[PDB]
Amino acid sequence: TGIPVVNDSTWDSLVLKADEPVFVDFWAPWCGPSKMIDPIVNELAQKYAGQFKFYKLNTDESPATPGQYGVRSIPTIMIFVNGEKKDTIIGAVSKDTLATSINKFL
Ligand code: NA
Repeated sequence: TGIPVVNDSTWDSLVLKADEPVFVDFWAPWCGPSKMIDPIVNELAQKYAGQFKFYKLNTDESPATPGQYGVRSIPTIMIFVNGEKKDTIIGAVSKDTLATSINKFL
C-alpha cells in the first residue's frame, strides 16, 4: 500500500492542474534507494493528507515525463503549486529535509 500513481497520461490532470500543492516521487524498481524512501513518503502523505496531493511516477513505466523534466537520478522529489514547479529534492534524503520543503508551500 502506498501513494497513488501518476503516469505520462495523467501528469497534466493530476499534477499540473491540481487544486492542492503536489508532491511527486520519481522512482523505479531497479533503484533500491528510490524504493527505500517509500515508508517516509507514506508517512508524509498521511501527515499532510488534505493539504498536499502525493503521487509516484515509475520512470521505467512512464519515461516521457522524467525525460521532459530533466530527471537525471532517482529518487527525485518535485513540488508543484498551481502548475508551477516550486522545488526539486534529488537523492534519498531525510524526512526532515522533505518536510522543510513541504512546509514552505503551506
Ligand atoms: Na494534513
